[PDB]
Amino acid sequence: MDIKYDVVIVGSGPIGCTYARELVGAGYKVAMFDIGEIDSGLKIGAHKKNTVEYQKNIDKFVNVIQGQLMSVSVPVNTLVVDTLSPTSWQASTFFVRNGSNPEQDPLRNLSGQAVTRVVGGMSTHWACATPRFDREQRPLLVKDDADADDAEWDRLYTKAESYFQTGTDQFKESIRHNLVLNKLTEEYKGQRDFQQIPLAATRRSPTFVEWSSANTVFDLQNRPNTDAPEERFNLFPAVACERVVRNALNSEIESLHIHDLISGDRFEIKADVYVLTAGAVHNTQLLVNSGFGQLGRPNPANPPELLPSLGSYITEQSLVFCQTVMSTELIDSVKSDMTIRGTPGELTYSVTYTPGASTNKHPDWWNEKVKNHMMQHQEDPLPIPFEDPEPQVTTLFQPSHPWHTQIHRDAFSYGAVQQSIDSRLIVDWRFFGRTEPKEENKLWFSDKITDAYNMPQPTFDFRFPAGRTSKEAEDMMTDMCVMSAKIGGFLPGSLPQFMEPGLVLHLGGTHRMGFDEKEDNCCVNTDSRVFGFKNLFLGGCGNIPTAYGANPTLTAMSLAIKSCEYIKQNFTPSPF
Amino acid sequence: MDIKYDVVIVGSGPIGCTYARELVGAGYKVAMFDIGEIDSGLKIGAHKKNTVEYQKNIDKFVNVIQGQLMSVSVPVNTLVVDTLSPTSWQASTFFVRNGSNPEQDPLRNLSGQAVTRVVGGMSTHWACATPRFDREQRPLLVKDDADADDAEWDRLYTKAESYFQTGTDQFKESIRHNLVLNKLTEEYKGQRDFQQIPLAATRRSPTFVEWSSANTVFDLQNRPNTDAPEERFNLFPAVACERVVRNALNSEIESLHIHDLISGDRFEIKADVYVLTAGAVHNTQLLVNSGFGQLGRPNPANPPELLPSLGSYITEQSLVFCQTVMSTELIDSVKSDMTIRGTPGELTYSVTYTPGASTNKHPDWWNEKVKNHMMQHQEDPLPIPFEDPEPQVTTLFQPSHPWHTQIHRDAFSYGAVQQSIDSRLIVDWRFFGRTEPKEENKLWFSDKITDAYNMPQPTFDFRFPAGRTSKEAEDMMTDMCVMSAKIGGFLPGSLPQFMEPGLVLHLGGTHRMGFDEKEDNCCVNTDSRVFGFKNLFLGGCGNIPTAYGANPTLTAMSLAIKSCEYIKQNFTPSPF
Amino acid sequence: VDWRFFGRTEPKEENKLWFSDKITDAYNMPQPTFDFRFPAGRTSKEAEDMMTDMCVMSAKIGGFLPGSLPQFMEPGLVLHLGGTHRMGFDEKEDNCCVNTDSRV
Amino acid sequence: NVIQGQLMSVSVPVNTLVVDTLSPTSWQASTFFVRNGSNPEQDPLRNLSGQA
Ligand SMILES: Cc1cc2nc3c(=O)[nH]c(=O)nc-3n(C[C@H](O)[C@H](O)[C@H](O)COP(=O)(O)OP(=O)(O)OC[C@H]3O[C@@H](n4cnc5c(N)ncnc54)[C@H](O)[C@@H]3O)c2cc1C
Ligand SMILES: Cc1cc2nc3c(=O)[nH]c(=O)nc-3n(C[C@H](O)[C@H](O)[C@H](O)COP(=O)(O)OP(=O)(O)OC[C@H]3O[C@@H](n4cnc5c(N)ncnc54)[C@H](O)[C@@H]3O)c2cc1C
Repeated sequence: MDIKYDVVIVGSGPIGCTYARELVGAGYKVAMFDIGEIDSGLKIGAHKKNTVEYQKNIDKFVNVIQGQLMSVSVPVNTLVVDTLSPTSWQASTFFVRNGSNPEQDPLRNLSGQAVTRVVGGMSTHWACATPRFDREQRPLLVKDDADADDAEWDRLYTKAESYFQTGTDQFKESIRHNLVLNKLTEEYKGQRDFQQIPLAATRRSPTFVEWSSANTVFDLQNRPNTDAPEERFNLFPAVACERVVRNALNSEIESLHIHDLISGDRFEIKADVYVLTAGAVHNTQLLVNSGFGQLGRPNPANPPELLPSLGSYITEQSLVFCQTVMSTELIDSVKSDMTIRGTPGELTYSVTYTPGASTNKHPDWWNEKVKNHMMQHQEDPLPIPFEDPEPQVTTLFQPSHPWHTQIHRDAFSYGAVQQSIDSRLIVDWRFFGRTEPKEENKLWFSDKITDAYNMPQPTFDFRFPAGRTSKEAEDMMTDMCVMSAKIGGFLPGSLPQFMEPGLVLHLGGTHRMGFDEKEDNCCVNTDSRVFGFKNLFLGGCGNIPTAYGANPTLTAMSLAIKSCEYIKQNFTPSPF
Repeated sequence: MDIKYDVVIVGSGPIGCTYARELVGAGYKVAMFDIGEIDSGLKIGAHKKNTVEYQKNIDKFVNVIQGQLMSVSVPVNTLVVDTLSPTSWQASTFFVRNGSNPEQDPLRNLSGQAVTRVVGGMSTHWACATPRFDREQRPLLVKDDADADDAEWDRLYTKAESYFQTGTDQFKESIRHNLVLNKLTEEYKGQRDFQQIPLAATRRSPTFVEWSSANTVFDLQNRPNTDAPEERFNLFPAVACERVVRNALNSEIESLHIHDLISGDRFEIKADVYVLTAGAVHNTQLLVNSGFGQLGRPNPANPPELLPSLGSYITEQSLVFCQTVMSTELIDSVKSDMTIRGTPGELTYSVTYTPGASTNKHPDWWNEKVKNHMMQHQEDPLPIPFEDPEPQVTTLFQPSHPWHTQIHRDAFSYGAVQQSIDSRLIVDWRFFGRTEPKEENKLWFSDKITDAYNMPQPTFDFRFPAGRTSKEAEDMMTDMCVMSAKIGGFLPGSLPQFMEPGLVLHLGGTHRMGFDEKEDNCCVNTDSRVFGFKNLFLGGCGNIPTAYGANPTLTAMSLAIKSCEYIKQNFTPSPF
Repeated sequence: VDWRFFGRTEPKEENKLWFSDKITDAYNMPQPTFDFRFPAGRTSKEAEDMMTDMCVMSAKIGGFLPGSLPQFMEPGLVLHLGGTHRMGFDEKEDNCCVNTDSRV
Repeated sequence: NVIQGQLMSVSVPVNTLVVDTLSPTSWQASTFFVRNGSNPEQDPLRNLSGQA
C-alpha cells in the first residue's frame, strides 16, 4: 500500500464510485477505502439481484436485504419476559444488552434507519429507481437565474443518468405494467401523468434485467490494467476509516487515519484531496470523530468550533405502503379482444383474436401472449402469462400531489411472504413524502457509547414536523387509498400503513449544502467542499438540504459530478 | 467452452470439489458446471460467514441462509382468504399458484427440504460440523472383515478431514463452551462422553474463524494458472445440466446435455467420465430426466428399465430443537475464582484472582478474561466477556443414545434469537435421529409438472417409519428435555419441538450405494459407479444407504475419495 | 375511534342457506350450509367505494391505529343476515315466503 | 370476550391446516377428515364464515 495518493475516497457506494469514475478518468492517482468486503461475484460491487436464481425467486431477495442491513440506533429493550424458568439467570433491570443504545429515546427515533457495509454499499441491493427532482424539491445551484439553474441540473442529471444507465423502457412489454399504467392514465386523464419508473437497469432478455449498481458507474478494478493502462486506482476493502486530521488553522486536512480490519494495523494515509462518501450517517460520524460539530448530546450553551449545522436539519421521508389484488374487471379486460369457445381442457377449446383490428383494446403483442398462455395452460384460471414482468409505474411529484409514487413490485426489507393469493394479481403501492428541514431534527453521536467498529454511537432525535409535513403525509395516505382502489382492493395482511421511520432509507441533510454557511445553515457549498477547508469534499444524500419525496441517489450523484468539476479546476494530477 | 474434456462434474459443492481436487491434481482435463453463480467474494465458493461484518453480527446470517434456500416441494395452498374486497379477483378453487406442486400430498412431505443454487452449493452457508460415523451408522466398504472395513474408513476419513481442515480445538478457550462442556461432563461422568463438535474451520484470531467450504477443498480457479501451470480445470457457472445421454445399449454415457442460462443456448459436452454431484435431490432429478428410474407417480405395474431403487429408501433425520437460558448457578460459577473489592463503578473497584492457586475452579486463561471483562465493563451485570466465542459441545451417537447432539450456537434457516434476553446466556440444543431406510419412502418426479428450471418437479412421499425410528425420535425428545435442564430452563419462544420434516437438510439414500444392485436395493457400487454404466459416477449424501444421525457430509466426501481412486486406475488423462 | 361502514347487498336467487340431509348440528338438526358470494355489479362496486369513503372520512379525525388498519371483515361477522324467509305481496311474483302480515 | 364465548359458528368448513411437526409417535391423520364439529358440505370459498 502506497501511503501517498492524489485523491482518497472513503466508501465504495455509487457516490464514491462517481468520484472514482470522474477522477480516475482524468488521470488522478486514486485510492478508495471501504470498511466492508467484496462479496457480490467477479463483478466488484455489482447488484446482488443479478443472478438467474434471484430473478426466478424475487421474494427471496428480501431476506438478502434483511441480512445485510444493520440498524443504526436500537433503543434499550424493555420487553418483559416473565416465563423464564426460576433456575435461569434473570435480569433485575433493562440493561444495555446485544448492542443497544442507551442514549436513544425510543419515541424520537428513526428506528428503521440502517446501513450496509459491503463494497458497492447499498447499491448492491437497492431498487434502482432514479427520477429527477423538479425545482420544488431540488437545491439551487445558481441563484437569481432560474434558466441557468435548470440548465446546469439538466446537464448534470443527464450525465448521472448515463453513469447509472437509467431508462424508462425496460418494462414496456409487460402485460401487468401496461394493464395498471393504462387504467391510471385513463382514470386521471388530464389531471396526472403516469409513466414507467425511471430505472437504472438494462434488460438482457425477456426474463432477466441487469440491475445497475456502483459497478455500473465504476468497475472497481485496480488500475493500471490492460483496459486502462494509463489510469491509477486501488480499492482497499475491510478498511475502517476513522478520522480526518485537521491542520491547526482549520483550513486543510492533513491525513486520513485508517484501521485495516484484517491485519489490525492503524496508518495515516496522505492525499491532496479527501473525499467522504460513507453514507449520510457515516460521513457525519467520521466528521464528528474528527472534531467537526459537537460530540455528545447536543448542548447549545456550548457552540462548536466548526460546522455548527452538522447533523441538524436532517430529513427522512414518510412512507406509506399497501398491496392490492387486481380487480375482477381489470383481469377480464386482459382478454377483452379474445374469442373463447369450448371448455378449457377439452379438444374443442380455442382462443383466437383478430390481428390489427382497429377496435382491439390491446396491441397484437399483448394478445399473442394471452392467447398462448390460455391455450398452453388450460388449467390456469388467469389470462396473465406466468413469466410476465412486474409493473413499474409512477406519477411523479407535483405541487398538487407533493409525494413520489411507485406502483410496482420489488424487494425491500419489509416484504412479506404471501402464498395464498396468485402473485400475478398483486401490486405494491409505495408513496413517499417530503419532510421540511428543521434544526431540532438531529443525528448526534455519543461521547460514551461506541458502535461495533469502536466509533461514536449514532443517536437520532427526530419527529416529523408538525405543519405542512404532517398534513401532506396524511393527505398522501388518503391519496394512496383512493388511487389504489382504481386497481383493486387491499391484499389482506398488507393493509395501508405508515412504515417505521427510517425504513425507507432516504435520509438527507446530515451535512447539508448551501451557498453560505451561516445564512443557509449548512456544511458544504455547491462544489460539495466543506466550508473553510481547501481539500475536503463530502458526497451523498447528506448534502441534500431541501424537502424531497423522490428517491435521492440520482440527485446526489449529480452533486458529485459538479464537485468533481471543481476538483479538476483546482488540483493537478501527479505525473504518472 | 471446449466441447471435449477428460472428466465433467455437475455441481460445485464440496462433493464436486472433492472430485475436482483429486482429478485435476492427477492431471485430468476437468470441467465443472454449476447452475448457480459465483457470489461469495474473490475466493470462489467460499463461506459467506467469513466477513468481518457477519462475524460481528452472526444472527443476521440467518437471513442470508433463508434467502438462498429454495423449497423443493410446496403443496397447493388451501388457506382461506375470505376478506378480499368484493371487487378483487377471487378464486373458485385452490388452483395451482406460485409454483406450488399439485402432485404433493401435504401430509406426506418433507416440507422443510430446500436446495441452494450457487457456486459452492450449501457449503457457502453450512455450519461446518464434520463428525465421523461409527460402524452402526456407516455402510460397509469391505465384506466379512470388520477390522479391514474400519481401516479403510479411517484412511478415507483422515483424508476428508484434511481436505475440510477439520479440527476439534478451535473453541478450546471459550468460557461458554467450557462452562457447558464441564458441567455436562460432570453430570454424565462415566456414562457419556462430551467433546467439541468436530468443525471444518481454522481460527485466525480470537474474534475470527475461517469457516471451511468448497473453496477449502478446491479453490475453483481456472487452470492452468501461475500457481498450477500443469493442471487443467474450467468452472462454468450459470449452466443447468439437464440430461446425461445413455447409449442405446445402456452401457455408457455419450454426452451431457447443458443449458447455458446466460446466452440461452443448449449444447452437448463430451467427456470420458461423468460425475454427478448436484445434491441428493437434483442428482436424482437429472438421472430420471435421462431415462433412469421411473418418471411420474410410482407404478409397480410397470418396473422401470434401469435402477429400480433410484429415489426409494430415502432417509431424512428427525430433528428436535430448543434454546435454554443459562442457570444462575452456572453464571455465578464463571466468577468463582475472583476477589472483588468494593462496588462496581465506584472508585475503589478492583477484581483480581491468583494465577495458579490450586483452589481455583478454572484455568488462568478463563479468569484473566473474566477479570478484564469485569474491570473494563463495570456496568455490565454478567461476567462472560462480550467477545467470548460460542459453545460447540457434542456427545456423539451411541447405542444407548442413538442420536447425534449439538449443544452450541450457530446460524440455521430457523432459530433466530432475539433481543430481550442477553445472548451470552443462550444455548441451542439440536438432537438428530436416525431414520430406517424403507422402500415406500420416496422422492419421485412429476411427468407433467416442472420446476423453475423446467425440469421434472420433485415430489416426496415420506413418513418417519413406525417402530424403531419413531420410538427413538420420541426418546430423543425426552433426552433433550432432561439434558438441557442441567444447563438452564427453556427460552420462551424456543420451547422444545420437532422441526418441520426436512429442515435439517441431511437427506440421504436417494441414489444409494451397495455391493449388489438387486440384493442391496441400490443404484451405485462402492466405487460410486452406476451399475451397468462404465463411465457414470455419483457423489453426495444420496449415496449413503444406512440410517444415520450425525452430519453426513464428511462421510459423503470419504466415498467420493474412494471413487476417485477407481477413476484414476481406470481412465487415462489426455496428453497435455 | 372505531369506524364501521355497512353496505347493502342485492338479493340474488343463487345466494342460499340450505340444510344437509346427512350431516347434523349439535342439537341433531340438519346442518346449515351457505352458498354465498357478494353479487358483482352494484353490490361489489359500492362496497369498494365504501372502503374508500371510510379511508377519506376517517382521515379527517385522525390516522389509522396500527393493528386496526382498514379491512373487509369476514363475511357474516357483521351478523345482519336477511332474506332467508323473505317478505312480499305475492309468493310467485315477488319470490317470497311470507306476506306483509308475516304469514306463511 | 363474553361475546366471543356465546357466538357459535353456523358452518365451519373442514380444516386443512397442515400440522407437520407432531412427534413421530403421536397419532397422525392421513386425510383432512371431519373434526371438531366441522361441516363437509361447506365450500370454504362460498361461505359466511363469520355467521354465528
Ligand atoms: C433496499 C433498498 C432499496 C433502495 N432503493 C432505492 C431507489 O430505488 N432509489 C434510490 O435512489 N435509492 C434507493 N435506496 C438508497 C440507495 O441505495 C442509497 O441512497 C445509495 O446507495 C447511497 O449511496 P452512497 O454511495 O452515498 O452510500 P452507500 O451506498 O451507503 O455506500 C457507503 C459506503 O461506505 C461505507 N463506509 C461506511 N462507513 C465507512 C467508514 N467509516 N470507512 C470506510 N467505509 C465506510 C460502506 O460500507 C458503504 O459501502 C435503496 C436502498 C435500499 C437498501
Ligand atoms: C444452514 C446449513 C447448515 C448445514 N450444516 C451442516 C453441518 O454442519 N454439517 C453437515 O455435514 N452438513 C451440513 N449441512 C449440509 C451440507 O451443506 C451438505 O450436505 C453439502 O453441502 C452437500 O454437498 P454436495 O456437494 O453434495 O451438494 P450441494 O452443496 O447441495 O451442491 C450441489 C450443487 O450442485 C448444483 N446443481 C444442482 N442442480 C444442478 C444441475 N441440474 N446442473 C448443474 N448444477 C446443479 C448447485 O447449484 C450446487 O451448487 C448444512 C446445510 C445448510 C443449508
